[PDB]
Amino acid sequence: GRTCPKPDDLPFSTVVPLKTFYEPGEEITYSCKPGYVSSEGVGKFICPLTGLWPINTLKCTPRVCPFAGILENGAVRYTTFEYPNTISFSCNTGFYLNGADSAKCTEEGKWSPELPVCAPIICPPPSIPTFATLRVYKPSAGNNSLYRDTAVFECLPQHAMFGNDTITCTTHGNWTKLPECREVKCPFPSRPDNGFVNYPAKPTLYYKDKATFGCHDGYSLDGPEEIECTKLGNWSAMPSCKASCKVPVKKATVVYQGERVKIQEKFKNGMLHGDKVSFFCKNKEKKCSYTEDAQCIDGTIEVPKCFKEHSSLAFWKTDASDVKPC
Ligand SMILES: *[C@@H]1O[C@H](CO[C@@H]2O[C@@H](C)[C@@H](O)[C@@H](O)[C@@H]2O)[C@@H](O[C@@H]2O[C@H](CO)[C@@H](O[C@H]3O[C@H](CO)[C@@H](O)[C@H](O)[C@@H]3O)[C@H](O)[C@H]2NC(C)=O)[C@H](O)[C@H]1NC(C)=O
Ligand SMILES: *[C@@H]1O[C@H](CO[C@@H]2O[C@@H](C)[C@@H](O)[C@@H](O)[C@@H]2O)[C@@H](O[C@@H]2O[C@H](CO)[C@@H](O)[C@H](O)[C@H]2NC(C)=O)[C@H](O)[C@H]1NC(C)=O
Ligand SMILES: *[C@@H]1O[C@H](CO)[C@@H](O)[C@H](O)[C@H]1NC(C)=O
Ligand SMILES: *[C@@H]1O[C@H](CO)[C@@H](O)[C@H](O)[C@H]1NC(C)=O
Repeated sequence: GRTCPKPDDLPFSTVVPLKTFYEPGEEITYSCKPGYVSSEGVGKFICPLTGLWPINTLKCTPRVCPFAGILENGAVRYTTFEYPNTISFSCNTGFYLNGADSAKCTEEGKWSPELPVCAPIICPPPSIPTFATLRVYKPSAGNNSLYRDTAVFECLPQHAMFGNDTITCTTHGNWTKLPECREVKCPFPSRPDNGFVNYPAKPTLYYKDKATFGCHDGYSLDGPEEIECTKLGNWSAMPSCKASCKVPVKKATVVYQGERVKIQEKFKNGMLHGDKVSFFCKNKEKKCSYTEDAQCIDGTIEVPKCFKEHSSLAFWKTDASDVKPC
C-alpha cells in the first residue's frame, strides 16, 4: 500500500516504535532481548513509499556460556549450554560436591553461581575408645582415611566389647558407631553336689574365664562340661550332677534309642540321667503290643504300669514284646 503496517513479530527481539500503521519514511529499530545477541541481518528499517516492509534478515541467538561439560570426577547434565538454560552437577562414588549443585546461564553469559568441583570424601583419624586398642588401621590419604575404609578394634584383656568392632568411613565423612570395651567380672562358680569344679587361682575372675565341671562315679552331668564367663557377668550355664538310676527290672527287652535292646545287657553299669527307654506291654484286645516310654530322673526311674513282669524260667507265658501291631 502507501502506509506501511505493523511490523512482523521477530522472536527474541523488540521493536521501537511499535504502531499499527506507519507513514512512508518513518524508522523502526529491531533490538534483541537481553541475553540474546544480534548476528546475521541488520535491524534498522525505513518505511518505503510502497507499504511493504523489507524482508527481515535479523536473527537473535541466545548468548552462550563457557563450556561446562566436564566435571573432573563428576557427571553433568547440560543439554544446550546457552541462555537461559540451567545445568546440574553430580559427583562419582567417594566424592562430595564442593559447591552449588546447579548453575544458570545469565544475561551476560557468565555462569552463576561459579562452577563447583568434586572433591574426595576424607575421614579424620579414628578416636580409640577408653579400654580398646587399634588392631588394624591403614590411612589412605595422609593420616586420614577415604570412603569405605575400615578400622577394627581389639579390646584390652579382661574387657568385653559391646557393639560391632568394624567401622567404615561413611559417605558423610563420619565414622560409624564405635564399640565400647567394659571390664566385667564373674562370680565364683558354686561347686556342684557330688561333683567338682575347677578354675584358675585368681582373686577375681574376669571375662572369658572358663571353669570345667565334673561328677563322681554314679553321677552324670546334665550340662556342658566347660562353661564360659559371658559379657553380661553371668556364666554360660550352671551344670549339676544328677543321680544315675538302677536298672528297674532285670530280664526285660526294651527300646533304647533306635533299636531293641535288653536292659540288663545295655545298662550293666546302670542308666544315666535322662536316658529314655520304652517298655513293651501286652494288650488283650486283639492280642497286640504297644510301647510306653520311661526316663531316668536324678536316680528314680518309673516303670510303666502295663509292664507286668515274669521270670524267663517261668516260660508258661510270653514276654509280651511280640506282635508289632498297635
Ligand atoms: C553420621 O552422619 C550422618 C549424616 O548426618 C548429617 O550429615 C551431614 C551431611 C550434615 O547434614 C549433618 O547435619 C549431619 O552430620 C548421620 O546419619 C543420618 O543419615 C540420614 C541418611 O542420610 C540423614 O537423614 C536423611 O534420611 C532421613 C530418613 O530417610 C530423612 O528423614 C532426612 O530428611 C534425611 O533425608 C541424616 O543426614 C542423618 N540423620 C541423623 C538423625 O543422624 C549419622 O547419624 C552419623 N553417624 C554418627 C555415628 O555420628
Ligand atoms: C544372663 O543374663 C542375661 C541378662 O538378662 C538378665 O535379666 C535380669 C532379670 C537380671 O537378671 C540381669 O542380670 C540381666 O539383665 C539373661 O538374658 C535374658 O534372657 C531372657 C530371655 O528373654 C530374659 O530375661 C531377657 O530378655 C534377657 N536379658 C536381657 C537384658 O535382654 C540370660 O538369660 C542370663 N543367663 C545366661 C545363661 O545367659
Ligand atoms: C600426619 O602425621 C602427624 C599426626 O600427628 C602430623 O604431625 C603430620 O603433619 C600429618 N601429616 C599429614 C600430611 O596428614
Ligand atoms: C557387624 O559384625 C559382624 C560380625 O559378627 C560382621 O559380619 C558385620 O559385617 C558387621 N557389620 C557391618 C555393617 O559390617
